[PDB]
Amino acid sequence: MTEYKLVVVGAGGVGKSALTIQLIQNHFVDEYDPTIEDSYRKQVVIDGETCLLDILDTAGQEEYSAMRDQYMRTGEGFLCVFAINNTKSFEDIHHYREQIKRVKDSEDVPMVLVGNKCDLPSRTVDTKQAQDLARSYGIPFIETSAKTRQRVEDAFYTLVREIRQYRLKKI
Ligand SMILES: Nc1nc2c(ncn2[C@@H]2O[C@H](COP(=O)(O)OP(=O)(O)O)[C@@H](O)[C@H]2O)c(=O)[nH]1
Ligand SMILES: [Mg+2]
Repeated sequence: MTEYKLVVVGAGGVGKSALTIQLIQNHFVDEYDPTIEDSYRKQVVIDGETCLLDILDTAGQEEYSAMRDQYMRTGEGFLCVFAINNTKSFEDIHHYREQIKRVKDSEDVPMVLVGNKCDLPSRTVDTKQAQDLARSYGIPFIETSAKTRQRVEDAFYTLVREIRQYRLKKI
Protein backbone atom coordinates (compact mmCIF):
# COMPACT_ATOMS: atom_id res chain seq x y z
CA MET A 1 0.00 0.00 0.00
CA THR A 2 1.46 3.32 -1.16
CA GLU A 3 0.86 6.50 0.85
CA TYR A 4 0.43 9.93 -0.70
CA LYS A 5 0.16 12.95 1.62
CA LEU A 6 -1.87 15.62 -0.20
CA VAL A 7 -2.56 19.23 0.84
CA VAL A 8 -5.51 21.25 -0.51
CA VAL A 9 -4.69 24.98 -0.48
CA GLY A 10 -6.26 28.15 -1.82
CA ALA A 11 -8.42 31.12 -0.92
CA GLY A 12 -11.33 30.85 1.46
CA GLY A 13 -14.57 29.83 -0.18
CA VAL A 14 -13.30 28.24 -3.41
CA GLY A 15 -14.49 24.74 -2.52
CA LYS A 16 -11.52 23.03 -0.92
CA SER A 17 -13.77 21.37 1.68
CA ALA A 18 -16.50 20.57 -0.84
CA LEU A 19 -13.98 18.94 -3.18
CA THR A 20 -12.38 16.90 -0.38
CA ILE A 21 -15.72 15.73 1.02
CA GLN A 22 -16.99 14.81 -2.45
CA LEU A 23 -13.87 12.72 -2.96
CA ILE A 24 -13.95 11.10 0.47
CA GLN A 25 -17.70 10.67 1.10
CA ASN A 26 -19.49 11.17 -2.25
CA HIS A 27 -21.60 13.92 -0.65
CA PHE A 28 -21.97 17.65 -1.27
CA VAL A 29 -21.98 19.65 1.94
CA ASP A 30 -24.91 22.02 2.34
CA GLU A 31 -24.15 25.50 1.06
CA TYR A 32 -24.37 27.23 4.43
CA ASP A 33 -22.76 24.68 6.70
CA PRO A 34 -19.66 25.53 8.75
CA THR A 35 -16.36 24.60 7.19
CA ILE A 36 -13.63 23.12 9.41
CA GLU A 37 -9.94 22.42 8.73
CA ASP A 38 -9.48 18.66 8.87
CA SER A 39 -7.47 15.73 7.54
CA TYR A 40 -8.87 12.63 5.85
CA ARG A 41 -7.49 9.17 5.09
CA LYS A 42 -8.93 7.00 2.34
CA GLN A 43 -7.69 3.83 0.67
CA VAL A 44 -8.35 3.95 -3.07
CA VAL A 45 -7.17 2.23 -6.24
CA ILE A 46 -5.49 4.62 -8.67
CA ASP A 47 -4.26 3.27 -12.02
CA GLY A 48 -4.40 -0.25 -10.54
CA GLU A 49 -2.17 0.78 -7.59
CA THR A 50 -3.63 0.48 -4.12
CA CYS A 51 -3.08 3.87 -2.45
CA LEU A 52 -3.58 5.40 0.97
CA LEU A 53 -4.42 9.11 0.56
CA ASP A 54 -3.77 11.34 3.59
CA ILE A 55 -5.42 14.66 2.66
CA LEU A 56 -5.38 17.94 4.61
CA ASP A 57 -8.17 20.39 3.75
CA THR A 58 -6.73 23.74 4.92
CA ALA A 59 -8.71 26.55 6.58
CA GLY A 60 -8.30 29.31 9.15
CA GLN A 61 -5.22 30.71 7.41
CA GLU A 62 -4.93 33.85 9.58
CA GLU A 63 -4.33 31.90 12.81
CA TYR A 64 -1.85 29.23 13.80
CA SER A 65 -2.55 25.62 12.85
CA ALA A 66 -0.04 23.04 14.09
CA MET A 67 -1.53 20.44 11.72
CA ARG A 68 -1.28 22.75 8.70
CA ASP A 69 2.37 23.53 9.48
CA GLN A 70 3.12 19.79 9.62
CA TYR A 71 1.33 19.01 6.35
CA MET A 72 2.97 21.97 4.62
CA ARG A 73 6.40 20.78 5.73
CA THR A 74 5.78 17.11 4.94
CA GLY A 75 3.11 17.18 2.26
CA GLU A 76 4.05 15.41 -0.94
CA GLY A 77 1.70 17.15 -3.37
CA PHE A 78 -0.47 20.23 -3.38
CA LEU A 79 -3.86 20.93 -4.95
CA CYS A 80 -4.01 24.70 -5.61
CA VAL A 81 -7.67 25.59 -5.91
CA PHE A 82 -9.38 28.71 -7.19
CA ALA A 83 -13.00 29.23 -8.15
CA ILE A 84 -13.84 30.10 -11.72
CA ASN A 85 -16.31 32.83 -10.66
CA ASN A 86 -13.83 34.54 -8.33
CA THR A 87 -10.98 36.37 -9.99
CA LYS A 88 -9.32 37.26 -6.69
CA SER A 89 -8.92 33.57 -5.83
CA PHE A 90 -7.21 32.97 -9.16
CA GLU A 91 -4.98 35.95 -8.69
CA ASP A 92 -4.08 34.52 -5.24
CA ILE A 93 -2.72 31.28 -6.75
CA HIS A 94 0.84 32.56 -7.13
CA HIS A 95 1.01 33.39 -3.43
CA TYR A 96 -0.09 29.86 -2.47
CA ARG A 97 2.49 28.41 -4.85
CA GLU A 98 5.19 30.69 -3.44
CA GLN A 99 4.32 29.57 0.08
CA ILE A 100 4.78 25.95 -0.95
CA LYS A 101 8.15 26.52 -2.63
CA ARG A 102 9.40 28.44 0.40
CA VAL A 103 8.41 25.71 2.86
CA LYS A 104 9.95 23.04 0.62
CA ASP A 105 12.90 25.29 -0.34
CA SER A 106 12.43 23.91 -3.83
CA GLU A 107 11.19 24.97 -7.23
CA ASP A 108 10.16 21.38 -8.04
CA VAL A 109 7.11 20.30 -5.98
CA PRO A 110 4.18 18.15 -7.19
CA MET A 111 1.18 20.41 -7.74
CA VAL A 112 -2.08 20.57 -9.68
CA LEU A 113 -4.01 23.74 -10.44
CA VAL A 114 -7.77 23.31 -9.90
CA GLY A 115 -10.50 25.64 -11.08
CA ASN A 116 -13.62 24.73 -9.16
CA LYS A 117 -17.32 25.65 -9.51
CA CYS A 118 -17.37 24.95 -13.25
CA ASP A 119 -21.16 24.41 -12.89
CA LEU A 120 -21.69 28.18 -12.41
CA PRO A 121 -22.60 30.33 -15.43
CA SER A 122 -21.08 33.45 -13.79
CA ARG A 123 -17.53 32.57 -14.90
CA THR A 124 -14.92 35.31 -14.58
CA VAL A 125 -11.74 33.23 -15.21
CA ASP A 126 -11.33 31.81 -18.70
CA THR A 127 -10.28 28.17 -19.00
CA LYS A 128 -7.42 29.27 -21.30
CA GLN A 129 -6.11 31.90 -18.86
CA ALA A 130 -5.81 29.22 -16.19
CA GLN A 131 -4.40 26.64 -18.60
CA ASP A 132 -1.70 29.20 -19.52
CA LEU A 133 -0.84 29.84 -15.87
CA ALA A 134 -0.49 26.11 -15.31
CA ARG A 135 1.63 25.71 -18.44
CA SER A 136 3.98 28.44 -17.15
CA TYR A 137 4.33 26.49 -13.88
CA GLY A 138 4.73 23.17 -15.67
CA ILE A 139 1.78 21.56 -13.89
CA PRO A 140 -1.59 20.10 -14.85
CA PHE A 141 -4.73 22.18 -14.83
CA ILE A 142 -8.15 20.63 -14.16
CA GLU A 143 -11.59 22.28 -13.93
CA THR A 144 -13.91 20.72 -11.36
CA SER A 145 -17.31 20.99 -9.79
CA ALA A 146 -17.73 19.57 -6.31
CA LYS A 147 -21.43 20.17 -6.74
CA THR A 148 -22.09 18.33 -10.03
CA ARG A 149 -19.23 15.85 -9.45
CA GLN A 150 -17.18 16.79 -12.52
CA ARG A 151 -13.49 15.76 -12.47
CA VAL A 152 -13.22 15.51 -8.68
CA GLU A 153 -11.39 12.16 -8.77
CA ASP A 154 -9.39 13.35 -11.78
CA ALA A 155 -8.06 16.34 -9.83
CA PHE A 156 -6.80 14.32 -6.87
CA TYR A 157 -5.70 11.30 -8.90
CA THR A 158 -3.76 13.58 -11.23
CA LEU A 159 -1.86 14.93 -8.24
CA VAL A 160 -1.06 11.40 -7.14
CA ARG A 161 0.23 10.76 -10.66
CA GLU A 162 2.41 13.88 -10.44
CA ILE A 163 3.90 12.59 -7.15
CA ARG A 164 4.49 9.14 -8.68
CA GLN A 165 6.38 10.67 -11.61
CA TYR A 166 8.37 12.91 -9.26
CA ARG A 167 9.46 9.81 -7.36
CA LEU A 168 10.29 7.86 -10.52
CA LYS A 169 12.41 10.66 -11.97
CA LYS A 170 14.36 11.30 -8.76
CA ILE A 171 15.46 7.64 -8.56
N1 LIG B 1 -22.00 25.82 -7.27
C1 LIG B 1 -20.95 25.34 -6.56
N2 LIG B 1 -20.82 25.78 -5.28
C2 LIG B 1 -19.70 25.18 -4.68
C3 LIG B 1 -18.80 24.26 -5.28
N3 LIG B 1 -17.81 23.90 -4.39
C4 LIG B 1 -18.06 24.57 -3.28
N4 LIG B 1 -19.23 25.36 -3.39
C5 LIG B 1 -19.83 26.25 -2.44
O1 LIG B 1 -18.90 27.28 -2.24
C6 LIG B 1 -18.91 27.68 -0.86
C7 LIG B 1 -17.47 27.48 -0.31
O2 LIG B 1 -17.29 26.11 -0.28
P1 LIG B 1 -16.19 25.45 0.78
O3 LIG B 1 -16.05 24.01 0.43
O4 LIG B 1 -16.74 25.76 2.15
O5 LIG B 1 -14.89 26.23 0.45
P2 LIG B 1 -13.39 26.34 1.23
O6 LIG B 1 -13.52 27.53 2.19
O7 LIG B 1 -12.49 26.53 0.03
O8 LIG B 1 -13.31 25.05 1.97
C8 LIG B 1 -19.94 26.78 -0.12
O9 LIG B 1 -21.14 27.50 -0.06
C9 LIG B 1 -20.00 25.52 -1.06
O10 LIG B 1 -21.25 24.92 -1.03
C10 LIG B 1 -18.97 23.83 -6.63
O11 LIG B 1 -18.34 23.05 -7.32
N5 LIG B 1 -20.10 24.45 -7.26
MG1 LIG C 1 -13.16 24.80 3.87
